[PDB]
Amino acid sequence: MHLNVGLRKIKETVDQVEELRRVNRSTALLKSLSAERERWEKTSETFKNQMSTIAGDCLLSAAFIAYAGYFDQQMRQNLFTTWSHHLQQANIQFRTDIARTEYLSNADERLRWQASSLPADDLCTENAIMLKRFNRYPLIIDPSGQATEFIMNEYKDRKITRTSFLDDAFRKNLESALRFGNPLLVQDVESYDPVLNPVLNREVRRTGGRVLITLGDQDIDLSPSFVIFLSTRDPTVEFPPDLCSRVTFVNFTVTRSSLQSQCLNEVLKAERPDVDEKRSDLLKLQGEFQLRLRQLEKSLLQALNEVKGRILDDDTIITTLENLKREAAEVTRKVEETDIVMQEVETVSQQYLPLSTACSSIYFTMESLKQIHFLYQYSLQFFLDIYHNVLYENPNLKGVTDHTQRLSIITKD
Repeated sequence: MHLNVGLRKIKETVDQVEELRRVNRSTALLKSLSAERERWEKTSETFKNQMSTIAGDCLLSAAFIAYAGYFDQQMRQNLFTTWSHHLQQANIQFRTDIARTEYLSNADERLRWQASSLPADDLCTENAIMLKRFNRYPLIIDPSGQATEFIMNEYKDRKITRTSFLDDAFRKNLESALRFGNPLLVQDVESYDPVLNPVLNREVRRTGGRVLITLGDQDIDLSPSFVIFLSTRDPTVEFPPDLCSRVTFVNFTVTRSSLQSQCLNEVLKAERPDVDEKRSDLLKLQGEFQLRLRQLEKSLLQALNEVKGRILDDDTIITTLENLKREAAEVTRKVEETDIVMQEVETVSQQYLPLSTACSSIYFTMESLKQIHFLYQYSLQFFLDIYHNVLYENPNLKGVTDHTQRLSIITKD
């Protein structure tokens, strides 16, 4: 609607310039305005193309959020490919370039997640997305347990509390959370308590000014702020179909592919932070720089709709048009930077890939070595600490600067 109001004001300016003509100075403003109006019409074109994309993309994102919360990376990708293939068969338009990990997520929320020790990865980013927006309370399957730390850090501001099903005071803690709307996390859900069946079913009772949910033989005033998380560290635990339908699944199981991507990200951030910054900024070239572009465009719209007859000041319009053109040219140059990213940043990724593949193989080997002897139990925290002491606080790297040499020394260590 803002764009249409601007179009009305631009037609008003066209009328003003035609009145001025009724003379080359007015003609120069007229032809400059036509070129700027040309920019406006093409901007209207892409958003009308954005309509089909938003409809189809909402469909695909919804199907990915409600479903696919239990499958691993390969199955998620396969299901996404099948859905997109059928949509293409059905002539439904959907933006192929966009990724599910970013369409449903915001940059500030992403950096809050990173500050909350999110294990940055495709699987983990999607999992955090499904944790942010939901209609049924989630079931976090974290054999590694990093999801528990992520939840504690993210919901620390709202004072989330630790409580398990085996705890006798679990009922008291749940009652307190329902009374005060405090978030709750349950770390053991294999021994499920069916007292949560009404809460999960959201069997609310909006009598008078109170929203009540019947717990056992008692009625408790539900709070909107209340949210409950259920965890099960067992990867092979089974639940009855009632629970499987009542909760949404968000598994943090670390598949070798997921571990490979996580390790590649860790090394790309640890070594060569410039490419990591540009790849993080690869969405800030369309983000932070495009954020400044949108600020410049909105300031241009402000100046254009508060004209009030600015006969004294007319250089502002031309300056704003030139600045918006400069921002767009920077965005295109950063698009070519993304082209070189598919030339060199992806080459940086593929040069750091053999290390990540070996690291995923090493952790799989450790988890397999758990078999031959009951004493050989290792965790993801242990391997990650090995990793962090290999990269950070490594004496074999103080006087080492060459990138390939750094990679070789890092592999050996």
